[PDB]
Amino acid sequence: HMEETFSKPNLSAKDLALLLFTHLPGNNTPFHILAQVLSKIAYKSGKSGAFLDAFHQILSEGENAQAALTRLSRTFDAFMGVVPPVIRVKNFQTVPRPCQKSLRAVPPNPTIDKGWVCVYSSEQGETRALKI
Amino acid sequence: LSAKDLALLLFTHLPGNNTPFHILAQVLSKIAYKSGKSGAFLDAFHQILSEGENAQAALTRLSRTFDAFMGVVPPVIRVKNFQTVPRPCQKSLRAVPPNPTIDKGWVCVYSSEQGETRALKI
Amino acid sequence: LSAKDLALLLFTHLPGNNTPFHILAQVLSKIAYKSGKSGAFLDAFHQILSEGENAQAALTRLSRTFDAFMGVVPPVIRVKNFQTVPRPCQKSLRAVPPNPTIDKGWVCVYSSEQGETRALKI
Amino acid sequence: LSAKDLALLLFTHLPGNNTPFHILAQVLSKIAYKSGKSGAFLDAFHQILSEGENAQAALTRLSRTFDAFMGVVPPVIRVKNFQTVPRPCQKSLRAVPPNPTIDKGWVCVYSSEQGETRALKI
RNA sequence: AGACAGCAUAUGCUGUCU
RNA sequence: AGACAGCAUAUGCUGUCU
Ligand SMILES: [Cl-]
Ligand SMILES: [Cl-]
Ligand SMILES: [Cl-]
Ligand SMILES: [Cl-]
Ligand SMILES: [Mg+2]
Ligand SMILES: [Mg+2]
Ligand SMILES: [Mg+2]
Ligand SMILES: [Mg+2]
Ligand SMILES: [Mg+2]
Ligand SMILES: [Mg+2]
Ligand SMILES: [Mg+2]
Ligand SMILES: [Mg+2]
Ligand SMILES: [Mg+2]
Ligand SMILES: [Mg+2]
Ligand SMILES: [Mg+2]
Repeated sequence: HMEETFSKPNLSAKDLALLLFTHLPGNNTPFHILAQVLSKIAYKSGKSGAFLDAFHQILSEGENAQAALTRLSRTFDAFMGVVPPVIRVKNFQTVPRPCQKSLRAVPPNPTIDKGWVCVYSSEQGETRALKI
Repeated sequence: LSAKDLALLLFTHLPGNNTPFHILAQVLSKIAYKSGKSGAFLDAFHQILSEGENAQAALTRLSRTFDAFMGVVPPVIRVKNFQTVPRPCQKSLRAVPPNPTIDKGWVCVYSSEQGETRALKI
Repeated sequence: LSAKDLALLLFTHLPGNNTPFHILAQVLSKIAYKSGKSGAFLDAFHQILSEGENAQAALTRLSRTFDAFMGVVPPVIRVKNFQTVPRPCQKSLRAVPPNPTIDKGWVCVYSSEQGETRALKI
Repeated sequence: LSAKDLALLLFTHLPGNNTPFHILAQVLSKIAYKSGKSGAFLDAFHQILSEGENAQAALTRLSRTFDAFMGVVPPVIRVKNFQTVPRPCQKSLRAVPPNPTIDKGWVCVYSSEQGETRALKI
């Protein structure tokens, strides 16, 4: 039982994002998208455990999960310089409703560490970036 | 004045029923009573109403500035499951963070019969 | 590119509608275009975005550093009364100082039917 | 110009309401008035604005440099308690230092009904 | 839906201290 | 550069009333 008590495996990107979702208010907000985006980059970087630990450390300072994710996007080394992923959509009406008003023209050189979550591209080759 | 008598006075100033603010008023009233600052708490609450702000603003202000409350951890409240949490409180439940305090808006920690927990956040 | 088309492009980078930054975009687009410096203004804007600053920061920076704006008096715009100013701008209205300029964050001077003036500040 | 009218004039240049700068504007207007220097005070304020400085910077500068304010003790303002202090000033209350003076950025000393003091600092 | 209220985040501008 | 503060905008969450 002691092995079972103390064993803490690294989480998959999907399990990581699900844990984050439990601390966030609402559903399909820009923070939910960021949680999925960051979880994927953290995982592929081999930093799933470090990222989750850093997330909890910020929370333990009294900050909520929204403040934690934006701080991590700013400071966590696996995110520095990283470009937001491009996501194909039929059109921009397809972007989750609570995200739509956070859409902006793509700047020339968008990065996660400046608050750019993802870039949506439509079937017409148009693009918008999701900004927190 | 008792913890329960205090809480009902506050209820007369709050819109609706069993909202997060109702729970907060109950949680604060108990802590205030136990610290012996039950009188001082109510006066502070009235003082703020006089200044033109409402009850919600009074409770959040007091929860952040009232001596008795600063640093205090939200209490654990047993429920059968999270759908027996009062309905106007259910969409304000989150995972419990490591160090919740009432002065940041954490009202209480609900624990289920499975030993799972959620925190009520204003 | 016309002043009008310049402002429409800048609007694609801006959050909200009719904010003080929308007004500033329109005011700077007109001044830039009249200076014959429309191409240079748009290039300097993009160059700033490309350094990682957002569009709001780029417009205030251009207002402070783009030669064609230094010491320029904000344009006077006639309005029925200050309730007619766009809602998101009304809280940013101040008494007109002596010697307002664009480079110090003064966007425009609203002039009411009754002859009073307020200046919009970013 | 009376202390009240002077403060009213200054208020038209300030953002928000009941900020520490509104309290300073009232404090300085009274001191200038009492010393027969309201005219010179208003002129010095306008002069600084006409250099492109904003109203907040003008008031902090005048508090430091205008002769009528040098070494003046901030006025003591009696209040029920510190919840009575305007909300935008509350986070700017500090312990009263040794020898508070207007020219070192201390605006006023609030004295609670229970004999405690805190000073408002810009 | 809207109005109001409370909470949070991001950005800009300003001021003070180190 | 950081800490803190003030003001504004934008967005999101929750509650009530209609
Ligand atoms: Cl219980
Ligand atoms: Cl005063
Ligand atoms: Cl007199
Ligand atoms: Cl007197
Ligand atoms: Mg299609
Ligand atoms: Mg009620
Ligand atoms: Mg919008
Ligand atoms: Mg008006
Ligand atoms: Mg004002
Ligand atoms: Mg929260
Ligand atoms: Mg500074
Ligand atoms: Mg210093
Ligand atoms: Mg020093
Ligand atoms: Mg809402
Ligand atoms: Mg709601």
